[PDB]
Amino acid sequence: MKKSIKFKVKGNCPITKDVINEYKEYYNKCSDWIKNNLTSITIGEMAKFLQETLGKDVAYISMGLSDEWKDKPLYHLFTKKYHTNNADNLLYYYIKEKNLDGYKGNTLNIGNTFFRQFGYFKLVVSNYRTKIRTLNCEIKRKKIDADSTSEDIEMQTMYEIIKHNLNKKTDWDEFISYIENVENPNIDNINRYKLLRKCFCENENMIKNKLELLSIEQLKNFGGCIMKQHINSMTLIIQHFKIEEKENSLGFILNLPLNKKQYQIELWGNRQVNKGTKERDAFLNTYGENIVFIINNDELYVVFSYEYELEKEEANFVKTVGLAVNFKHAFFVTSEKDNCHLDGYINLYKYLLEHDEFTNLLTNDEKKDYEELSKVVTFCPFENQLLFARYNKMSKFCKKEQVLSKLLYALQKQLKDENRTKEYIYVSCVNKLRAKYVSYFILKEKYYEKQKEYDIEMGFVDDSTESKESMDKRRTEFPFRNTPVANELLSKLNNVQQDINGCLKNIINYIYKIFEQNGYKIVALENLENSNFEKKQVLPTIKSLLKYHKLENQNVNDIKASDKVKEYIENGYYELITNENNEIVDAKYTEKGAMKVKNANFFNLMMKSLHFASVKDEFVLLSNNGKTQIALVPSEFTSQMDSTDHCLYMKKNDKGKLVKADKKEVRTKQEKHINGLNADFNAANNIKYIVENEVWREIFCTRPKKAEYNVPSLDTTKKGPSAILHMLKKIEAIKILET
RNA sequence: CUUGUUGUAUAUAUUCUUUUAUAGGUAUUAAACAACGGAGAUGAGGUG
Ligand SMILES: [Mg+2]
Ligand SMILES: [Mg+2]
Repeated sequence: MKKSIKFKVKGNCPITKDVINEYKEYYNKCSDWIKNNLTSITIGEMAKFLQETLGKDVAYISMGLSDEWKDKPLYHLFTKKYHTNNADNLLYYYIKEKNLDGYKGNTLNIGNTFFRQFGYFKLVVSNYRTKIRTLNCEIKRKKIDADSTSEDIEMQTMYEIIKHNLNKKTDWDEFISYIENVENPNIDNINRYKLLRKCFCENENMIKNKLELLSIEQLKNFGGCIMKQHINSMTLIIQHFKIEEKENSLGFILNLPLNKKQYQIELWGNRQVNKGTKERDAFLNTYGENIVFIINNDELYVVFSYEYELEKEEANFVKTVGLAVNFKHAFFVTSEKDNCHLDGYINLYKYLLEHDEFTNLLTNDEKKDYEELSKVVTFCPFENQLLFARYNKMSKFCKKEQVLSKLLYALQKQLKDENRTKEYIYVSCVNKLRAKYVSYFILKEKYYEKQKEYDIEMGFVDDSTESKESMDKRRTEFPFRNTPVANELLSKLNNVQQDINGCLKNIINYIYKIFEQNGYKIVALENLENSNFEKKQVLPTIKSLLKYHKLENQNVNDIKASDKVKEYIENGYYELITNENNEIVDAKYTEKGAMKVKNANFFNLMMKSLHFASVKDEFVLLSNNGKTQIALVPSEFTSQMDSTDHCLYMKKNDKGKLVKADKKEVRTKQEKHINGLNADFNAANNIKYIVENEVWREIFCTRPKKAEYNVPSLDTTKKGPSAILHMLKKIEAIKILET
């Protein structure tokens, strides 16, 4: 259906930076008003004032005084239930007849409806509507006890809904069922959910009104929708503009009518819209009405929107592959075995094993691990532990990161000289991804250090001498984000992340094209989500070590907080400085501990930065035009089931219910499953079987209706975790775990 | 108009940057292969 193209202007064009600046100022004032009145103002007062001023009884004005929306907050004009155009007209005429946007014409005297009613106000309404319909609040996990106020209980009651989607009584009951039926885990967490159920269904509607009220309050604090100073775009609706191909050129001409005057904007051609292609015909035959103007690095751009027909193919089920996405060791392990059958595939773990400068520093365990990986089809030999040796000068794993990097870069030069460009781009983007992640870490932790300096220089100290009422205001009135220094770091981070995204797309394109050019009609990923990531446990901070753990006053001989804290004291993580009482009053972060926290952060930050949960979206996008199709498998039990015999190990408690075992009851310390296989090779094989096997393909893979943009050919079922457990049990996917 | 954006050089000069240092900034210098539905500048941790 819809689709965009962007063009650049060549030379003469009346859309200067001042025009976009004026449009941006109008947008920002209007959206600032809407932000400041998202909830305080009532729709009823607006409609009554329109009754006072105009007096008409049109549909939108009548809907303002209807009993459904008479006293609801203004933000309901942006929800799903409220009629769209009625809200548009009501809000528009309210702002207009009060001159709250401050409109005083424009530079080029564009039509008032095309610049104000259908322009920046249209964008403001569209953007606020988009956000409020997908409100995403964020709350912390405060410890829940019997002694707590209703709000303290409720805040965590709303928290669990946010993190796990427990809107319904069914959603809670299917959740308690799951936890109690694996390993018989800690009773304390189950007690929490039981208490919340005693407090969730008690006040369901109140909780539902909350997490909307709170979500909006978390929207008027993050700035709402105020266009960021680096963007500088401008969207307009124009009625009779035409676009024609430039004469004797691979360009286009825009015939924009402005101020009743027929202008002419010269453009450059896009290779997207190159001559003779179907995309050029579709663009020129059916291009929309909305035009966007952007200033991107001191240059102007035009965005149009045309409509096309996608011809996405359908699932074939002849040659399938599962891709496990595990960031530890290789980024992309498949279900395939590296029998040198894939065309245009370079196995980098095999390349690292032929050389001896590498396998002379590797212990007997590491040799077996690397040689097990080298037998399978892997991709992007990211080594999170080795890569951290670049940042850690005193690392035990240094001289391994130097040899690894040198050998990889030497292979890159060899690939350049032998002219294998497909693999050359892959390896160069691998090297640059590894270096750019270190750059991202450097810049993002300079961001955090600078933020801490800013907090302790603006009086945002946790030790505060001001009212908490003022602190929240200033945290919003002058946050770190708006400061000039942060925009420098955020710009550098945007450049680095742009390189990261590009190199990641090059690697993903490489994998997809290898799978497509060999004949793999389906690629089965998993419905991975930010909950499927195992984050390394960061050490307790300075604040938490003394205050929560009550270490602020106790002797070294006195260890009552926890045993794990005592283990942290055993290693040189904290430097506990004794006071005159020989009990720890001042605490430190030791350089060993400082570099431990850095290792934890270095591993954890790979989730969002390297798109842990978006390595399926790019694969789907590559299938919108390719021949390989993408199948999403439920992100559970795939990395917990024996690949040789497809069964979930389960143990019989003496109570008498066959229940699954611990996630570590099946994994040893090494990345080897109890079936004697690499964990990722196990997980990848399981993924494929849930597609290869037709019965399992119908049980968990719910086929969408037809081919659609941005949609996999096969999707996971909507059944919850406990439903998936029982259905496998109902088909005898069961193995007794002989402990 | 060999035409737009992004990715991809471990390139020459560099009394530039440790806030991109196996990389960037400024001068250049060189190349094809790709993708492109506008895009993505929102939080770093502890006992669960
Ligand atoms: Mg770049
Ligand atoms: Mg280029």
